[PDB]
Amino acid sequence: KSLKGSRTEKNILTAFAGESQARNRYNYFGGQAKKDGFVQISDIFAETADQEREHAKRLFKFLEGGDLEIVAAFPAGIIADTHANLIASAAGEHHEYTEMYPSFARIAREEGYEEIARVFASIAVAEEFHEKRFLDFARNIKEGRVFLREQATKWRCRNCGYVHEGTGAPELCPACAHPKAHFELLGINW
Amino acid sequence: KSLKGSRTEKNILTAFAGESQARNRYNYFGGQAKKDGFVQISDIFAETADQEREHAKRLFKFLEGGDLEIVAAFPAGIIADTHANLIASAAGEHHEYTEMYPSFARIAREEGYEEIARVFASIAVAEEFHEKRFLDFARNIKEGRVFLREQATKWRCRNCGYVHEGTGAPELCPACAHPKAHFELLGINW
Ligand SMILES: [Fe+2]
Ligand SMILES: [Fe+2]
Ligand SMILES: [Fe+2]
Ligand SMILES: [Fe+2]
Ligand SMILES: [Fe+2]
Ligand SMILES: [Fe+2]
Repeated sequence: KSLKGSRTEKNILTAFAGESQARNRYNYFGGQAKKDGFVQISDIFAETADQEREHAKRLFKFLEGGDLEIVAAFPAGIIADTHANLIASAAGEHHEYTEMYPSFARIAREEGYEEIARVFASIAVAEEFHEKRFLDFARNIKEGRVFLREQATKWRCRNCGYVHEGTGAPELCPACAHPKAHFELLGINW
Repeated sequence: KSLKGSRTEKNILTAFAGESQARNRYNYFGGQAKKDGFVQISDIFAETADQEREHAKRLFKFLEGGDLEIVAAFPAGIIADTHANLIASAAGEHHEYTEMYPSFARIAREEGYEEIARVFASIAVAEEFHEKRFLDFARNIKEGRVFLREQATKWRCRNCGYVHEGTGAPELCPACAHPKAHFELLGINW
């Protein structure tokens, strides 16, 4: 049925507004992460921003047109160091998957919008993993484990693919000469 | 010392030529992988192409100028199905890390170009992992394990970040509605 006049219609636009701002914030944090010498984290922020773009698109497509007024609170700033940005981002993700989306989903189910409710619940799953990544990286930074680990392991240069074996990433990639900032733990998800 | 007239100078340009063609081939294969419904593989081809761009840049920067003639054989085509493209790509990587770069490195050391020799040896390491990825993905396709596994595991939608738990990726992402093609095994390399 139509969304016109329902609380769900307002909630969808509210979610769209938040998703849109998150995309921008994450891209800015990605830029800051690059400046702070954290390439993997920078690319993660960029990827997360792209995924928020997709959450927003799905939501946007449910709308039926017209200008709708919404009342909502958003983070007024700010861009800080990468650790701080990761913490702030995780906090935003947390509110989304623990409070906002579950609430929007429940209201959607109550008003009879089952498909939309399932979408809100599904997006919440994505946001929870987004938070996990942000918290994990913040922890790595705080503990000084981004480029150094207890036992020897494999590190991959994101710039050229060079693989280094050791307790920590090298100061300079021996293949492409790019700085340590480009290294990440070698991952194999296949 | 100067590279002018050395065999290493020729080898560097030869490597640059091959690296350059590999970049194009991989980008084309990436496009084909997208058409075949393999998003993770498509992005891997694109990333690999970007890394070949960097191998080429490091090599290019060693050169001292002028037009140099080279004699070398290259793959004349072709673009086929993704499995075939992965196999062909792996074969190219194999020649590079088992024959070409080790030979270029040895000649470089013999002519007194230690830094360049180390770069050739280092690039070879990158190419070996490139091959591993290509062979692994080709095997997944051949065995029908790209989107389905024996035991239940976690699958991530590359488009929106949704996480699905089960033996296989869903036909449609419940969050962004994109097809199964966008799913990959959830990876955590940090
Ligand atoms: Fe989102
Ligand atoms: Fe998110
Ligand atoms: Fe590198
Ligand atoms: Fe290469
Ligand atoms: Fe390669
Ligand atoms: Fe999705």
